[PDB]
This record gives sequence, C-alpha cells and structure tokens, in this order.
Amino acid sequence: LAFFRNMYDKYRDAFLSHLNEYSLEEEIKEHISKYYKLLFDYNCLGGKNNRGILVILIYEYVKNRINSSEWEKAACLAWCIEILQAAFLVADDIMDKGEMRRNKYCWYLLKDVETKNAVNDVLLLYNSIYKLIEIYLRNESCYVDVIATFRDATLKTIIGQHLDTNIFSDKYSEIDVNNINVPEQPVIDINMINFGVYKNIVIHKTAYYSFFLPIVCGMLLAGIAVDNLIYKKIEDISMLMGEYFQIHDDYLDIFGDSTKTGKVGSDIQNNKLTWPLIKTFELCSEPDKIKIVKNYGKNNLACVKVIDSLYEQYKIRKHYESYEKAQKAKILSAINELHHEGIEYVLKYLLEILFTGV
Amino acid sequence: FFRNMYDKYRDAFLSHLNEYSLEEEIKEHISKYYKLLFDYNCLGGKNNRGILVILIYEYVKNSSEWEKAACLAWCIEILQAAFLVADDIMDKGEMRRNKYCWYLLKDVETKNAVNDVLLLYNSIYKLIEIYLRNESCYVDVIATFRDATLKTIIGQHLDTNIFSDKYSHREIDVNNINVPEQPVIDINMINFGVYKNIVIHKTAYYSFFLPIVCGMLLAGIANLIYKKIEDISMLMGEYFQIHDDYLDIFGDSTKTGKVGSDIQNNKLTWPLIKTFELCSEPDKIKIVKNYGKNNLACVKVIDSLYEQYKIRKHYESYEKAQKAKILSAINELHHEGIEYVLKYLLEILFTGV
Ligand SMILES: O=P(O)(O)C(O)(Cn1ccnc1)P(=O)(O)O
Ligand SMILES: O=P(O)(O)C(O)(Cn1ccnc1)P(=O)(O)O
Ligand SMILES: C=C(C)CCOP(=O)(O)OP(=O)(O)O
Ligand SMILES: C=C(C)CCOP(=O)(O)OP(=O)(O)O
Ligand SMILES: [Mg+2]
Ligand SMILES: [Mg+2]
Ligand SMILES: [Mg+2]
Ligand SMILES: [Mg+2]
Ligand SMILES: [Mg+2]
Ligand SMILES: [Mg+2]
Repeated sequence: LAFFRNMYDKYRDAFLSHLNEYSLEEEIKEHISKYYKLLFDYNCLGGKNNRGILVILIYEYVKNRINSSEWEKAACLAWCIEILQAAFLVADDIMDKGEMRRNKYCWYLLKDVETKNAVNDVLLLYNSIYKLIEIYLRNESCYVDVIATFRDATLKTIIGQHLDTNIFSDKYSEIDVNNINVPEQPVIDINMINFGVYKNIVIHKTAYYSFFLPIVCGMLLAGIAVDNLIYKKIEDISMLMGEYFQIHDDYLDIFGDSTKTGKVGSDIQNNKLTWPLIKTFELCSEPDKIKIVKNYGKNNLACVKVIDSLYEQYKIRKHYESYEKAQKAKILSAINELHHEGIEYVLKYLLEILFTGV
Repeated sequence: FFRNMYDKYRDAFLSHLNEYSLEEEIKEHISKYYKLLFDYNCLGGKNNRGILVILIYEYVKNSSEWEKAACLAWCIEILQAAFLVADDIMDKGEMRRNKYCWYLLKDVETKNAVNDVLLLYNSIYKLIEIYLRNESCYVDVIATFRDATLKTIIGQHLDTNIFSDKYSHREIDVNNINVPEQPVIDINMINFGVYKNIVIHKTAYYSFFLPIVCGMLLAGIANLIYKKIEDISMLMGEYFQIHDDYLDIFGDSTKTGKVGSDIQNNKLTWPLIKTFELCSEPDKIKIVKNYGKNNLACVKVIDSLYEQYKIRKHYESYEKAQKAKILSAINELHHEGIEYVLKYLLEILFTGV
C-alpha cells in the first residue's frame, strides 16, 4: 500500500521514458515530457485510489507472502486502473459538461488543453496502460488474460456511458444522418424510468471497471486459474457493489458538498437517469410526474429547484439511507459465500472505506 | 473480396455486444446505433490500408487464412475510422468522405463521438482476439497496433499544439479556463525537420508501417527487413501527408470528400514551410499577421501567397523527387513480392483500388 503510493512516479516515468525514445527533436521531446507529465499528474492523482488499492490488497490476501519484483507488477496493474479511471473521467466530464474534478478544473476546460487535446489525451491515457503492462508483465503467464480483462472491462463501460448519455434520446424514444442543424430538446422518457434499465446502465458504466477489473487483476496476478468458479462469484459481487457505489454517487449529485466530493452536481440539468429520479417516480403523485417531465433536464435555476424540492418532499435522503442499509447487507451476504478468507476481509474492508477512501 | 467480408467483422463485433446482460429492447437500441457507427465511419474511403494488408500477405506467402488477413485489414480500417472521428472533432471538420462528420449529427454530437472513438478503438482488439488469438503472432500483432496508435496520438498532439503558447520557460496554466488562446504561428517551428517529426507520427505509422507489418507477421516473418520497412513507411507517410496538405489548399472538396481547414486551424503545413522558405521578409510578416485566423480576408492573404510563390509547382516537383526516393528504398528491400506490392501501392495511393 505504501509501495503503491510511492511508486506512482515509477510508472508515470517509465511511460514518459518510452516516448522519450521516439524519433523527435530534443526540444520537441522536452515539450511532450512536460505536457504529458502534467496530464498524468493532473488526472491520475487527487482521488481516493480505491481501485488501485483494491488490486494491491486482493493480490496480497490471495498470496501467502511477496518480493519487491512481485509488488512492482501488482502496483503496476494498480496504477493502470488509476490511469483507466483518469481516461474515463476526462471523457466523462466532456460528456457531462463537468466543471470541477477532484477540486480542480476539469482538464478539457483548460485553455491550454480544450476538448481537442482532451479527446487525444483520453486515447493516450488508455494506451499507456497497455504499454506499462507490457513493460512490467510481458513474461507473466497471466499477461494475455490481464490485457483481455482491461479491454472487456473498458468495452462494458463504453457501452454504459453510451446508455447513460442516450437513454432518453430521440434516437430511442431511426438515426438521422442529414441533421446537423436541428438540436434535440432534452426530454425524459417515462418508459425508461425503472430500476431494470437503471441497473443495465450502472453495472456497465461503473461496476466492471471499478470493482470487477481491479479484483480480477489482483487474482490473475496472484495466480488463480481463469476457470475457477470464484471469478463468477466475484463478478456477481462486483455488480452488487457497482450499483451500490453508483447510487451513492447519484445521491451525492444532489446532497453532497462540492468541496468534499470535489465535483459539481449536474444530473438534473444534464437529463440523467439516476436513482433519485427513479425512486421519486416510484413514490410521487401523478401531477408530480407531469412536474418532473416539465422541469427536469433544464439548465435553469427555477427548474432544478422544482426537482430538488420534490426530492425533499419525497424524502429521497431517507429512501437512500434505507437502500444503503439493505444493499450493504446483500453485498455482505454474497461476500460470505466466497469461501476465501483473504478476499473476504479485503472486500469487507473495501465496503467500509468505499465512500471515504483510506 | 475485401469488401464482401466487411459485414462479417462488424457483425461479429455487434454479436459480442449482444451477449451483454441488457434488456432486449436496449440490445436492439444498441445494435442500431453501433451498426451505423461502423457503417458510417468505416465505409467510403480508398481502403488503401486494408488492401495493403491483404496484398502484402499474398505476396509474402486458403479461405481461412484470408479470414485472418481480412480481419486485420478491416481492423486498420476501423482504426482509420477512430482516428478520423477524433481528428474531425480536433480539426473542426465539416465533411468526411462527402458526408457530415459524425460529431456534427444532432443524434450523436461530440459527447457521443468521444465515446465512439473508444468503442471503435477497442472493437479492433476484440476482433483480433476472435480471429487470431491462437496465432503465434497474436501478441506481436496487438503490440504493433498499440505502438502505432501511441505514435499517432503523439503526432496528433504535435499537429494540434506545435504553435501554441505553452510551447512558445513557462507551465501549462491550470487556472485558465476563461482566456482563450489567440492562435499565432511560431516561426521557430516552421522548418521541415519539425514537420517530418509530426507527419511520421500522425500518419506514417498507422498508414504504412502498420498495414505492411500486419501482413508480414501473419505470413510468418520473424528480422532486419522490419527496419527497412519502417524506413520506407516513413518516406511514404511524409509523401502522403504532403499530398494531403496540398489537397487542403488546392483540392476540390467534392472530390476530396472533405472541407479544407489548415490555414484557419493554424496547422504546420508543407505549403506553409515551403512558402516561408521562398518568401520575402514582408510576406513573412503577412504570414504571421494572417495565419491561424478563422477569417476570410486572412485565409485569402495566405492563399494568395501560395499562388504567388507557386506552391502547386513546388509540390509537383516534390512529388516527383520523393516518389523516386521511395522507389530507391523499395529496390533495397531484396524481397520481390513486398517490392511489387509497394510499387503498386505507390501508383494507386492517391486514387485507391
Ligand atoms: O455520475 P457519472 O456517471 O457521470 C460519474 O460517476 C462518473 N462515472 C463514469 C462512469 N461511472 C461513473 P461522476 O458523477 O463522477 O461525474
Ligand atoms: O490533415 P489531417 O492530419 O487532419 C488528415 O489528413 C487526417 N489525418 C489524421 C492523422 N493523419 C492524417 P485530414 O486532412 O483527412 O483531416
Ligand atoms: C465511478 C463513480 C461512481 C464516480 C467516480 O469514482 P471515484 O469516487 O472512485 O473517483 P476518485 O476517487 O478516483 O476521485
Ligand atoms: C492519413 C491521411 C492523410 C488522412 C486521410 O486518409 P486517406 O486519404 O487514407 O482516407 P480514406 O481513403 O480512408 O478516406
Ligand atoms: Mg460524470
Ligand atoms: Mg457521466
Ligand atoms: Mg455522478
Ligand atoms: Mg488533423
Ligand atoms: Mg483533419
Ligand atoms: Mg489534411
């Protein structure tokens, strides 16, 4: 764990090093190294580090101890999930018109960067992962399985980000290849406001890259055979934990303190299908439905305020806290079926520090 | 038969998505969206890169072997697609292959397009796994796509930032979200050394080195010929990009499929550098004053300078001398089969087929 924290530089600088081998003029090489050193630092640091720490812990509690060449490979994988997070979050804030990420301006918003650099930079962060895994793990037998898990995790996430972004779109509620002029007015689709659709999305956008991937990396490296039925159990727990983590997130979009969360709430105005939106539709009077249809998805104070107060009226904070309690018990029940005492402690521990880090 | 086989790889990938734990109506929605993403962006081009895989493979060496080569061939066409979607966002593109750029469609927008670039990119590796996973060259193939992709990313970064304030002692300003940069050229960067740097990275690696290498690995070449091919590919990428820069100024968008944008986007182009080489100090001053401005009278001045200094002429002469340098490099390959394909690629490069 202190190996992880202290070895950020190592992996950052191993990748910067690879590009310094490019056939470029020395001045150009210097400019690239400055730009890219910032892109990693700005975008990979400042968070809780829960995914990376998970890789480290799973790895340790699966093995009976671990040399520093072994740690160097696990912390590699751990940082690569933290680079994956970076890439995803850079793109998310473009998609969601983010203002603040980890208490600092979103990367795409910087005048030195903009959306043109940010898009190129997502691709860079994402490909650095695979270069770093080649550097530290090409000779391991889990090597192909590790790179497969990253790419399949990433594909699931890309699908869920697509659904998060289009579930209410006109495309769905034939795509028009002739319209570049007539913008679509954000409206909610009431046929999509149920927990079934919500789960399809949050499992895909959150659960795979955030829980499944880092646990599987820890296990693949520690050497659990890919045909072991523990991986399926692990997948089922990841889905429970993923939906749990994402609901807490949706909850913070309205109830959090932007100085503590490090980001600014935007789901109402960005027309998202969130747990609060679904719970309220489940509970609210028929005229309040007409009221959510009218006011949701509008970057307008009085419109957002209507929604906030319907969430105040329908006691969404209380319904959340009773979801947290019921879902946590559900996760713990599944963890207790794992028949691996090492992984169980880790996942119990994770579940405690999930919202805070540590 | 290259193009016959397109649906096979697209639908193989769409089948992969269809296995996701998603409600049936949602799977239907995603099949429609993604089929269009692939059809819209993979189809319509010269397919030079895919064809080059196929041909290199044939000339280094049954229908199951062709299933693997066409797979790689279509994966480079998918990478072309990913890079172009991203490039048209970055370059404020208007048309690509005589249709509106994907990012502009009201049903897509930049928010979708950014995600879709990653979808396209990642689709490649799933396809190579489906078709080549038990090939001994599997890991070498995925490493080649990956490294050529890193190279292209760096090159696109340089193309997009070479004249920028951050490069012109001081740091990226992490507190500036409000004061937009006023684009201006950096005269210190207007040289062919810097231009070859950008151009081998953003074009030559994925456009030449990658398709040729794909066919050579699969045909089973383990070998100092790889460095000779690298060197030719760089020669070819430069030649090809200089042609592209040429078309940006002198082309017809109904024939190029795309609307020229380099002057207003502040690109370090071959016509820029060739003009800077040959012009007077007061035209240098005109260039500084007018380049990188999305303004008619400004692009007009630059365009007028390109007429005045006979850039069309200088390009025709460049094309002649550089084709000759590529053929001289090709003749040093001492591989009859690869040599034939490259000579022929060189003949069809600007037109296709
Ligand atoms: O709410 P999102 O899904 O946009 C978010 O959680 C990011 N994200 C992206 C994928 N999964 C989660 P963030 O609120 O941090 O902006
Ligand atoms: O001039 P570009 O680099 O933008 C281009 O050639 C595309 N491209 C992208 C990378 N290398 C070349 P296009 O003129 O097609 O928009
Ligand atoms: C994936 C979700 C739900 C939000 C971002 O995740 P984290 O809260 O784990 O982000 P950092 O700790 O990395 O800032
Ligand atoms: C790498 C360059 C110069 C961009 C255009 O590529 P092509 O001219 O190969 O484009 P398509 O045939 O794929 O349309
Ligand atoms: Mg977001
Ligand atoms: Mg989002
Ligand atoms: Mg959120
Ligand atoms: Mg470009
Ligand atoms: Mg372009
Ligand atoms: Mg061009």
